Amino acid sequence: LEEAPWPPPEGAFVGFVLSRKEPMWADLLALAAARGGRVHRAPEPYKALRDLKEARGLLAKDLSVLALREGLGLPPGDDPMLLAYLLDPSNTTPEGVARRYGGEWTEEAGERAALSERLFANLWGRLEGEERLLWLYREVERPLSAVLAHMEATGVRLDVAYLRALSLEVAEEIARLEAEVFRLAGHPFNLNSRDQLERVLFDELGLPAIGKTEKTGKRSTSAAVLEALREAHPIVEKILQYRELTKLKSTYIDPLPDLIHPRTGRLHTRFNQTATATGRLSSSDPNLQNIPVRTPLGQRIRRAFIAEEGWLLVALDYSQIELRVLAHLSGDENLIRVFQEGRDIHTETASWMFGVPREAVDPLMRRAAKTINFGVLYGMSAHRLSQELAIPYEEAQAFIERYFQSFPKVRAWIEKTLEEGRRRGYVETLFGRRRYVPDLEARVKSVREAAERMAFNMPVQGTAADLMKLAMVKLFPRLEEMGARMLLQVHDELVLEAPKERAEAVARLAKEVMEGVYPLAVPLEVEVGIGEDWLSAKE
DNA sequence: GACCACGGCGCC
DNA sequence: GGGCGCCGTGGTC
Repeated sequence: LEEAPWPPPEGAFVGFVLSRKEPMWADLLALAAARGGRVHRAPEPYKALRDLKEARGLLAKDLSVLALREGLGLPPGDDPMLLAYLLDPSNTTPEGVARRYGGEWTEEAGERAALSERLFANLWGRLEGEERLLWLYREVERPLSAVLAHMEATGVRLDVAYLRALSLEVAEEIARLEAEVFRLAGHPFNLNSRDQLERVLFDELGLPAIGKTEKTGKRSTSAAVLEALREAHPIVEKILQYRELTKLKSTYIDPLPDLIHPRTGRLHTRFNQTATATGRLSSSDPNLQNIPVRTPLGQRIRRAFIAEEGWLLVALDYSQIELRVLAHLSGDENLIRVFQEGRDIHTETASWMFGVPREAVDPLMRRAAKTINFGVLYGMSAHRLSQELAIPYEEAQAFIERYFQSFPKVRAWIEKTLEEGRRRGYVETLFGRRRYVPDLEARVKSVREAAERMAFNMPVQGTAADLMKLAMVKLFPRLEEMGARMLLQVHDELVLEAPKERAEAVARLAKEVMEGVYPLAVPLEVEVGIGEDWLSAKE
């Protein structure tokens, strides 16, 4: 390689060492590039960030973020990382990617550009005759890296003072319970140590140990275990709530506020692109993809996510996309009809496996269809259905059958793909995204059967993902062409920011933009909500 | 302080 | 139970 004066030729391979992961808090320690066999090093990374029109290299989307925060647009472009993730969703980091395709991931912003190139090469080449895959990299992955980039920069408005209020009130409720339980033990004891509670519940108290842990195999103090001891002791209930409050506070009410960027007053997440096996996205430090919403407590927490004054929040959730995906995927004319007839799956499905005159008088039978559907999706075993839903391992066996009688192609599709899996060694989505599953031909019924569940769910997840992924890529442009922003994405639902003025004129659009991203043998339904905060946006 | 395994749990 | 990522507890360097 030959050392060259900073000014790099048009379209080189970037390379940069941050002072940490989160581009939003990091400091560009070093900036560099690599074209041909010449290494260009910026004596000053910040300024140099000006001589580039795009980010072409690993974690491209990342340097695009910092650039974005410094006022510079600098969009994210080509990126090996993205290509490997498509060839092998197992490929999730630069370290391993290089350590797998020729190169040592180093700490030099220059050795990195020199790694990227040779990597993009080795990789782009490897893409010989991979139409589908390549369609995803060009039509979805590369473009999306940008949408995310803006997503990260934009950040999210969070009502800190509020969350602070919660923290102190909660802190109290927690304490009242800590006292109650501590008494119920005739002596206090750290309540966060599952170990101490084991010795307290099972040993000290004569409570029946229902199960053990996987790794070490101790007596599990799990929620299921305890719920299963609801009746037994009263201390169980109270301990359950304490676990609730503690989770919510510790993981949300407390850590959130401090993560507010001082230069924005907004929460800046990290939406990782190549980190999932199904092609799903995932968010890091902080993860705003698990913001509570079920308990009263978690709902109040959701409130704390408001929008820039004079604006509003737009929440759009794809109505059960995985089932519909399956529908299109499977072919069960009987299932698809249910979705097309604009009928309530859990209601009609229920009205089928029971041969019940119409959809009448089945209050508990609808609680059923849900699990069967959300069961078949990842193959829930009849036993787990008995435990879960109240039924015997004689009815759980029949339900699975009565259900398939109605939806044959599902079963078929399951076995089809499964088979195909072992022959090929991987499974894919509607667009061609594949996930290798080696243990399909494993002798251990235990491991194999698991391999199957993993192996067969991937398509109805990866696909559903690609769907949204596409949508997100389609939408954003018209977004900016409207002055609105894309805040968060949660696998099958989105959250946007529009000004009170156009706010409602945006929903209508985003909806129809998603609903038809890639029409299927069924219609993609989408619910929408608008409000000053996440909870009220009717998410 | 930086960082690991593990049980436990929040969202999809 | 399919897919993620954060959190104390306990314990290492």
